[PDB]
This record gives sequence, C-alpha cells and structure tokens, in this order.
Amino acid sequence: EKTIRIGFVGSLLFGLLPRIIHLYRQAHPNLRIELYEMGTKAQTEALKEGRIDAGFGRLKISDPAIKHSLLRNERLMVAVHASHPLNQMKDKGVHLNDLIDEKILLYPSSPKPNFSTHVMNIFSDHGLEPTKINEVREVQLALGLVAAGEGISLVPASTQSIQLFNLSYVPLLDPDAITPIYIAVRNMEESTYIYSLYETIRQIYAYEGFTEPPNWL
Amino acid sequence: EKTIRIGFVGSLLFGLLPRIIHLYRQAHPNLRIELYEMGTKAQTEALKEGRIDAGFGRLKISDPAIKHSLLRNERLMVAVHASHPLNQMKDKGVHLNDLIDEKILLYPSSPKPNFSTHVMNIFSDHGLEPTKINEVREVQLALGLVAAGEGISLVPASTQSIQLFNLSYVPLLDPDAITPIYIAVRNMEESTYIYSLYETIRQIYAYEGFTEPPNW
Ligand SMILES: [Cl-]
Ligand SMILES: [Cl-]
Ligand SMILES: [Cl-]
Repeated sequence: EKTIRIGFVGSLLFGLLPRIIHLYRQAHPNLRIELYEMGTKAQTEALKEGRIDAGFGRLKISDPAIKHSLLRNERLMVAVHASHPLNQMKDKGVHLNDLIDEKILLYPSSPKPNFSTHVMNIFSDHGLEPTKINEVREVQLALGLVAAGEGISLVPASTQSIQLFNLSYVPLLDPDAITPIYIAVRNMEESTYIYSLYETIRQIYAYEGFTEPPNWL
Repeated sequence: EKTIRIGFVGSLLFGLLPRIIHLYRQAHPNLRIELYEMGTKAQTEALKEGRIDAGFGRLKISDPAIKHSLLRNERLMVAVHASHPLNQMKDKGVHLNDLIDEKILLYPSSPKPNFSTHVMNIFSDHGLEPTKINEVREVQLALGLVAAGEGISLVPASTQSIQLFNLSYVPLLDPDAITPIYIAVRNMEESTYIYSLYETIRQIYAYEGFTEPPNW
C-alpha cells in the first residue's frame, strides 16, 4: 500500500504544513497522500484505529497507544482592532496582565482539551484571571470578529497569513506565551514513510532558519 | 432591549463586512449587537423565525417573507499553486473553460444551496463540466490544500485577505464569473436600526468607490 493518511488541525494550514506536504509529494510521486482535518483530541483514536498514520496537533494528549514529538513552539500574538489602546504597542509588545479585563475570544469549540486550554492555563500560571471570556468556533472566525469590534483574541503567529482591514497583531512578550505544534504517531516504530515525513519537516524548518534542538525527530 | 441580531456567512468577514459592523457599532453606543455565523440557507429560516434581523449572504433564496438587496458582485478568482500553468496568465486572466481538466476544490460542505452551487452552475451555464471535483469544508481548507499541491479552487476576490506561501490568485475573465453579496431582512422590516445599517453599508461602499446599493 502506497498510501499515507495525515490528520491535521485546520488552522495549521496557515503555517508551514502546506509547504511540508508539497515537498513530501514531490519526494514521493508514487505515494498517495490523504489529508484529513481533525482536532488534536480526535487524532488519538484516529491513530489507534489506523484511520490516520500521523497527526499534526496543537497540544500533547497522553495515551499509552500513541507517542509525540514537539516540532516547535509558535509565539502567541494578541489580535486587536486597530483602534484599541493595545495597538499602540504593536512594535513593542504587551503582556498577559495587560489583557485580563478585555473581552477575549477563545477557540475552538471542539471538545476539551483543545488549543484554548493552554491559553487559559498560562493566565492561571501567573495568578491572572480573565474576567470576560467568549468561545468561538475557530481562529479565522475570531479574527474576523475582532476586526468587527467584538473583542481581542490570543492567536498563533502563523495566523498572520490572514490580514484584514483594521486588524492588528500585537506581540505577547511573556516567554511562556507560546503554543506548541506536535506530531503524533502510534506508539511503535515509525514506518519508512513516516520517517520520510520527519525528514521533510526537518528540511522545511531548516529553510525557515530554525535551530534544531538535541535529539529532534 | 435594545438588540440587533445579524447573521453572516463566515467568509464574508474577509471582506468589507467587519468595517461595516465596526462603523455601525460606533454610531450606536446603546445598541447590543449579536453576531451569528450561519450559511445563507439558515439565514432565510432564521429571518422568518425572528432569530436574526439581518442576514449577509452569498446567494438569494426567494421567499415571500424575505426581501433581499444585492449589495455588490465580487469577482471570482482561481486559487493555484505558484508553479501552476494557470499562474502564467495572472495579469491577463483566464476563462472558466481553461479550468475544466483540473482538480477543483469546491466548498463549503454546508447544506445546499451554497457558494459551491453557483460555482458549479456557472460552469454548467456554458456547457462546461469539470472532470475532477472534490468538496471540502470551507475556504481555508481549499486554500491550504491548493498550497499543498492538491488542486485549484474558485474563490471570491476578498479571499486574498489570506496569503499563503506559494499560493497565487488568478483573475477570471468570464463576465458571469462573479459571486453576489446580499443583505436579507424580513419583508415588512422598517426599523431605524436597519435603516442605519443600510446607510453604513452605503458610506463604506462610497468610500471604496463602489456603486450605491439599491434603495431602502
Ligand atoms: Cl482554530
Ligand atoms: Cl465585501
Ligand atoms: Cl498575462
């Protein structure tokens, strides 16, 4: 069987994932690559059942039947309307403690734990308690709503692929204001095709100029 | 009390709708604005059932309880990988009949009729039958898949708010390669807040150099 099945959180298409898949396809003309959008939690049973072979997700959910490699962390940004006071710090950055009384749009609306779990945790980690929280379906909706004046949202740096009139991305300076990208696979030896996918990720990351950590992939 | 409820197709947040909503909000400090993401089909029933007061959609479903106003037509474009042959005539543009042997990604997967209905209809309208079609959930899936090398996609021009590495947007030349933007309200709707909403649309459109939408 020359088929590999890859699960991915949809919003990862705003980042390096499409470049990775494009290079992978080029490297493997005889391979059928099937792409399936699914939340990070859903990738656990998909891997266990053999419905996907590798899953690109935004957190690590422990299950004995699967294993994980952290690919990288993205910086979080604060998406704001251009008229917001916070946008005056567009070039400099702000901190989590500048955000606690703002209307924050969280996402996605899929089962917990999800992307938003870590976002709320980094507030809790420093004794900060956001007083105005709303959950919306997914990140590009949150961004559109921010542009419409509905509030602010903490978003991965990769979401800057989306640029909207009077939408601005403000850096978050807290060193832990970051969000992980993981690759998850079955808890067994990776296939030749999955090992090749690892090498493709390495190559794209090298083109981006990322420094590899020790014993990476 | 006092509240206005606005239904909208999610992808319309990539165009002028947010700045319309924001300008409108500024003019009404006492107004609660509730925004609801929903497909154009759902807006019709939501309007008849009183769950929204105005719907911004991408097609017209005729119903005697609803009245529509065509705000404008967006040009359709072809999203392609940078290396695609179609991307060699981005300046001059291509026609629908140039797309027929390509793998076309349709969207969204919401109930029909939807954006993809008109897309397939404009091909059918000229005796063109795309030989390879696949439906995906919504526009960003299509764009990512195009960027990943899986095919091409027809998208509204406002989609260009999303820029991906090696993703290019090619104009279409067919005069009917367009997609409408409608506002829909209940037939006997005469609220001052709805009047104000239409005037806000008018002001935003005027500033962009567009034609004034139809009369109240
Ligand atoms: Cl998301
Ligand atoms: Cl628009
Ligand atoms: Cl040309």
